[PDB]
Amino acid sequence: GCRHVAIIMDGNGRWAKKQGKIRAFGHKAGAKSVRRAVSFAANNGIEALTLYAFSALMELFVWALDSEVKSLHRHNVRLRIIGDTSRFNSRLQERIRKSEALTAGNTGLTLNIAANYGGRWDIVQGVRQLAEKLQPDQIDEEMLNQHVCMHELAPVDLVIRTGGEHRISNFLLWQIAYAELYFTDVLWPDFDEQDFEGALNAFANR
Amino acid sequence: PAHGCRHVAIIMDGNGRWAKKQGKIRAFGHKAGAKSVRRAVSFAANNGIEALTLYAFSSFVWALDSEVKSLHRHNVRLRIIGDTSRFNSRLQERIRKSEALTAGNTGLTLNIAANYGGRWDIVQGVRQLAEKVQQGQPDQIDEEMLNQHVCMHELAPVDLVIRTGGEHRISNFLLWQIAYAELYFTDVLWPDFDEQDFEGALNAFANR
Ligand SMILES: CCCCCCCCCCOc1cccc(C(=O)Nc2ccc([N+](=O)[O-])cc2C(=O)O)c1
Ligand SMILES: CCCCCCCCCCOc1cccc(C(=O)Nc2ccc([N+](=O)[O-])cc2C(=O)O)c1
Ligand SMILES: CCCCCCCCCCOc1cccc(C(=O)Nc2ccc([N+](=O)[O-])cc2C(=O)O)c1
Repeated sequence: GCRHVAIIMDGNGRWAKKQGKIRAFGHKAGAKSVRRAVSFAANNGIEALTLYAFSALMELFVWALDSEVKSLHRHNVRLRIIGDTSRFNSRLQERIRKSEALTAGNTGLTLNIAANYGGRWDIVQGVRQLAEKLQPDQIDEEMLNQHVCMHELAPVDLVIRTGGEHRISNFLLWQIAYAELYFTDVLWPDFDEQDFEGALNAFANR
Repeated sequence: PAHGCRHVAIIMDGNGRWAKKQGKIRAFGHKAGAKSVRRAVSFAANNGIEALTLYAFSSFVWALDSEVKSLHRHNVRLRIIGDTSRFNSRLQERIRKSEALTAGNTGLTLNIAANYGGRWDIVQGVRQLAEKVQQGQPDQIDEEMLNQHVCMHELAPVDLVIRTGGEHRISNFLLWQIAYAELYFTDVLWPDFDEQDFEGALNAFANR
């Protein structure tokens, strides 16, 4: 049972260049691939999909999301944003807050969008917290876990990275201790339901 | 060096499978795994690698009784990483003297995991920082800093993690330290992984 999938969505630009197009074209084809992946995970009973946009441009990606929130909501998806948003324009932060509040009771897919996120950041913000307080000796795995992102959700079972690099690139680190790692050369805009099922297979086989 | 790789970490898996394949008990897998350790350490010493970090896993320090003399003679700085405050005092003392012995060595740092976990690793660095806060700032805690307190903070960053044995995961080996590392998975079982395979891996970090 694959319950929580995380995807490093790499290769929009390599895709654009390969097609003879401007970067913005690859970004738009990548956004179609995000809708396909969301729909596919939600229809296949996955509980959580966590998406990391890799290849500033970070606020622009979350803006594009803003205008799909109604559809996520109608589709019973709970939306969470993970990452450092505290230096984001404040109108965007309030939009994040509204969109998360709007879908927070939704019972389908949990979609976490990693925006200005780093695995090291994530842990170092949990380490900020505990230290702002109890005794050194009492801090342990179960407790550090309590602070890092997504601790309330099913453990990450599978990490897919498209685009052909073999690295985490500072995406989830704490959370991936035990996850299947699946690397495909397929570039993000080409990654489709059949490639996604390919990765669920590799996990089912384990 | 052409490969351009400074620090390699290996999840040494598949000793058990290798044994079953030949109709032998797990013990023969470990023996052949031990030979393959020796072969790896050597390869790394003679190719300009500066740190080599080995994680024993199947999907033991005591005969450091007997290999540590050689490590020292090749100028290898031997370091044991993981939670050994758990181990009997004779053992801890053997580790202590093997580390004290080679600590001013200047060639390969060879780091051998022993009761090591990547989350544990992070958990302890945290505690060095919490102690430090209690003796008098949180706001100051940055990635550079926690990063100063996780194991191996003083070696070159991990460039390349090799996992032999066919599984695709980290299995709670290095987690902070592999944020940027190249990840190389091979179906070759640990006891068969040889100099060419290790060449294959390095030529993959370089060609990539
Ligand atoms: C910068 C990237 C832009 C972000 C776009 C991402 C927004 C996600 C679009 C939401 O569309 C959703 C969302 C959640 C679920 C679904 C969804 O399940 N849709 C479907 C469900 C079933 C089926 N089906 O084959 O029967 C199809 C879909 C579907 O929408 O295609 C669609
Ligand atoms: C030719 C040279 C031969 C090279 C052999 C060197 C490889 C030996 C690696 C030693 O690995 C060890 C040694 C002692 C303990 C462990 C170890 O993992 N012990 C554990 C102890 C307690 C617990 N626990 O939380 O209950 C877990 C472990 C554990 O991680 O499995 C690993
Ligand atoms: C906690 C205990 C630590 C686990 C011990 C790990 C075993 C390490 C084995 C040491 O063997 C080494 C170490 C470093 C270098 C070499 C090495 O250079 N080996 C050789 C290279 C060439 C040649 N040669 O035919 O000329 C021979 C050797 C050789 O050492 O046998 C061997």
